[PDB]
Amino acid sequence: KPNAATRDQLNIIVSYPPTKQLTYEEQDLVWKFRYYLTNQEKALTKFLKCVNWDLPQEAKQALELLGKWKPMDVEDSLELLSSHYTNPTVRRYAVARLRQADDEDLLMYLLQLVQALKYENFDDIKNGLEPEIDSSQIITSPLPEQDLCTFLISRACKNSTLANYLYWYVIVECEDQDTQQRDPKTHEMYLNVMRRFSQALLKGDKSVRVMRSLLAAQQTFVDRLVHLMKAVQRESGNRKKKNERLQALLGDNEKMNLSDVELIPLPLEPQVKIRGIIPETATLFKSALMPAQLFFKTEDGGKYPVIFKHGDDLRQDQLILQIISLMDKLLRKENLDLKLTPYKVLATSTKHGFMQFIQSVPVAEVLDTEGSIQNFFRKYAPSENGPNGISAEVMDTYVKSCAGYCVITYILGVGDRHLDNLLLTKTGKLFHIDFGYILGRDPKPLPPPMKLNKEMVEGMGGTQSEQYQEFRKQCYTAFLHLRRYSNLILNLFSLMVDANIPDIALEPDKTVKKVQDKFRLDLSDEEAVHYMQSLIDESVHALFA
Ligand SMILES: CC(C)[C@@H]1CNC(=O)c2cc(-c3ccnc(NC(=O)C4CC4)c3)nn21
Ligand code: NA
Ligand code: NA
Ligand code: NA
Repeated sequence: KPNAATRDQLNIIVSYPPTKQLTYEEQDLVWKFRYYLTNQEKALTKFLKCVNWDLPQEAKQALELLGKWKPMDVEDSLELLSSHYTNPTVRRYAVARLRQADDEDLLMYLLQLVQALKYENFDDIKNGLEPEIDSSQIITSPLPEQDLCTFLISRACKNSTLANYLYWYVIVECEDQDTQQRDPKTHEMYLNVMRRFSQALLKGDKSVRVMRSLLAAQQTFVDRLVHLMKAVQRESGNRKKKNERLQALLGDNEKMNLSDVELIPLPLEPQVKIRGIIPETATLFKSALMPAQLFFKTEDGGKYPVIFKHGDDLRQDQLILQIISLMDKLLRKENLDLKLTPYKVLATSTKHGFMQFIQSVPVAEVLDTEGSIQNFFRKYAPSENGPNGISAEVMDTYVKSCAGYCVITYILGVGDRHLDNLLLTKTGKLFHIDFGYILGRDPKPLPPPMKLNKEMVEGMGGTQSEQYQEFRKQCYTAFLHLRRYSNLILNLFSLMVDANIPDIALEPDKTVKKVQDKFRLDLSDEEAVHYMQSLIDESVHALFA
């Protein structure tokens, strides 16, 4: 029905990011050719955005069109679960489309889906109970029935990994005392989700009932570890005495039940089943907050070191590591493995939680003990035939992880980057830790948008090396890949705006735009490549000037 000119304009509208507000003219255009648009699954979110849900005649027709639309993709369904959708039929449609995801993808979204329960009908949850262009770089830069609660519990009953995270994510929401004080009905809702969850597990078959007892075992274990950390952190004396107390309490299994337990899924990574904590290798970090390093004995004879923080809110780190995990999985789906280190983070309360400990050396220590990253690589991965006398595999891994983290920390606006938050493995993996400053916040004024340093660049042989050329190519390639998933990434951030995460809570209404602006969606792919190269070029020039 539309001509080539309106079809061109409709294509622009359907192309918009999920964040873009349609003008009155665009809404009218979308609504007029709604029947024409039923063929385009990507047009459905735009159409639903044109509906005045508070006008009954309009809602009725929008729901008829909803039933006739080419079904929308999983990633678009996340937009229908935000606070901007109340219509029960729309929200059920979202779950029906979300349900086509496999559990691997669902797990990538689950932190946000647990936030989205805030936007569901709280009575239904309760009732279920039983109560620009650089010419010289053109040629060198070629282009490459159920509601949400019922649904999540249903999938969790069938998948112990999903059940693990659903349990702990909900526990943390229940313990959020800001939510308790300021939004008591939301606190009640999360309690009811947990009661619904427990009730469903108790009704299941033999292994589903065992899942309930394993979550209880984990909760009890974590409670004991918290009791231990309180005892250690209040112990009289100095650090020697505190470490001795830490190890003595861990060694007293009859008292504390932390060093010799029947196999329990590790909350941090429930695929890993643990036999207890090794008493003799546990110590406190020197940090004044006294987190502990703890080595878990695993089912298969391994050791899994963690950081257990007590007295500290891990939720911002948890979100950032969950998003880095997602970005890594999206890049890998595009067959780009940049050797990233999305270490696990799991809050077990609003004031304690786990991080996966990655063996590595802080770059500041690399420099102080070996003088440079290349000297470090030459010491631990020598290769006579390799670049600068370093193993080609290690250098490749370094260039790739450098590019991946440059692009990812740029998108996430990570600040407070110093050489003790940058870690390096002897296999060449560079990675970032400690995400207390995100979305453009920095402890110093005028943080640069791009977080590079001379040491990284010298590590890849300087700006004229082959490795540096490959670094730049990996940067703009990862950038183009992540732009292609900007709808999904932005939809997930939109679900976090009411989370009590410090750097989001500061300006919830501006949070998603802080991320969107970094993708430069106003730029074509070709323009975006030159933008990213100007970013790197300007950053590196400043380092050496
Ligand atoms: C005092 C800490 C809690 C420190 C500060 N805040 C953090 O959030 C954090 C994350 C990590 C971390 C995560 C994964 N792996 C490592 N690995 C290493 O530290 C090896 C170099 C020795 C560190 N550390 N921190
Ligand atoms: Na299903
Ligand atoms: Na230990
Ligand atoms: Na895609």
